[PDB]
Amino acid sequence: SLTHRKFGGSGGSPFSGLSSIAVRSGSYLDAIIIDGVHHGGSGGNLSPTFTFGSGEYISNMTIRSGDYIDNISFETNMGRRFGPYGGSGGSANTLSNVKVIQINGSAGDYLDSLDIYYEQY
Amino acid sequence: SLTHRKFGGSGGSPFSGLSSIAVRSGSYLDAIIIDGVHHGGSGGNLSPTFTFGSGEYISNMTIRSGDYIDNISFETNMGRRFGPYGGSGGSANTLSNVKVIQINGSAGDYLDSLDIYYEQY
Ligand SMILES: CC(=O)N[C@@H]1[C@@H](O)[C@H](O)[C@@H](CO)O[C@@H]1O
Ligand SMILES: CC(=O)N[C@@H]1[C@@H](O)[C@H](O)[C@@H](CO)O[C@@H]1O
Ligand SMILES: CC(=O)N[C@@H]1[C@@H](O)[C@H](O)[C@@H](CO)O[C@@H]1O
Ligand SMILES: CC(=O)N[C@@H]1[C@@H](O)[C@H](O)[C@@H](CO)O[C@@H]1O
Ligand SMILES: CC(=O)N[C@@H]1[C@@H](O)[C@H](O)[C@@H](CO)O[C@@H]1O
Ligand SMILES: CC(=O)N[C@@H]1[C@@H](O)[C@H](O)[C@@H](CO)O[C@@H]1O
Repeated sequence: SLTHRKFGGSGGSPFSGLSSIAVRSGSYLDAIIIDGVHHGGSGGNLSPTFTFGSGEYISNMTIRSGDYIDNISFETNMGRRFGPYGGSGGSANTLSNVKVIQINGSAGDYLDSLDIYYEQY
Repeated sequence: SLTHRKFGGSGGSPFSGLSSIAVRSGSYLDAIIIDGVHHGGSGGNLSPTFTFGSGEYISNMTIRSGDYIDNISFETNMGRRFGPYGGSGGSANTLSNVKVIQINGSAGDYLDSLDIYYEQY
């Protein structure tokens, strides 16, 4: 079962383990960089890093994909936008009104796949 | 509710967004450092950093907590261990036969709470 459980008290301010995203991109996503850790090849161009503020999370995302990840864009609950980055290949899929919790995937020379964990609202 | 969607193809090698964990601890967990990002206060002592290998994840975890997180230990599916770090206050809760996907939480001067997102087998 996918779930989650909270341990501890009621104080403090929320934080997320997913703190920043950048990509290398061209016609595809050559790489995704999650909390600074690089996944994929050295092709394409490196995007600026998007760093989530306090209480900020990805709320909407559009991913184009086929055999690889062709393109990513997202918007946060604070209305900030990342991308689009990549090309116009693949087919588009959108997450709307979510809170992204984690981003896993698979990669080689390019970013082959993404496994996005999220809450759907 | 935690859910997931995969996008892309079958190639490449798998990665996870959750790459490393360290803590600062004394009687409590003063901070948790996730993929190099510090959450919590300046108290306690800095632990070594645990870095996940390929295919490696937390499969068992013990958290002592009360108003704050008092102590954490975990074990991976590969038989590696992190901790125990912290003190003997609060009461223990253990997750077993899981796969930890992400670690969120709330922090001030200490680590108040942990929100663990995981698959429960
Ligand atoms: C000339 C140019 O821009 N080449 C890029 C290459 O760097 C990148 O690896 C690939 C996949 O994104 O997209 C283009 O082919
Ligand atoms: C016919 C078809 O599905 N073509 C897709 C292409 O649009 C996409 O750019 C590429 C990388 O994801 O994967 C396939 O080759
Ligand atoms: C031998 C090897 O590394 N093959 C990978 C392949 O699995 C992956 O699909 C592709 C794009 O990331 O990059 C390389 O070609
Ligand atoms: C002398 C010493 O080690 N003091 C530590 C303090 O730094 C830490 O903030 C607290 C909670 O973990 O535990 C101890 O009191
Ligand atoms: C009566 C009680 O449960 N006290 C707990 C204590 O054991 C724990 O060390 C602290 C930090 O979590 O939170 C409370 O003060
Ligand atoms: C206003 C503020 O930041 N207060 C926080 C409190 O919420 C948290 O419970 C505690 C332990 O982390 O540290 C601070 O006191």
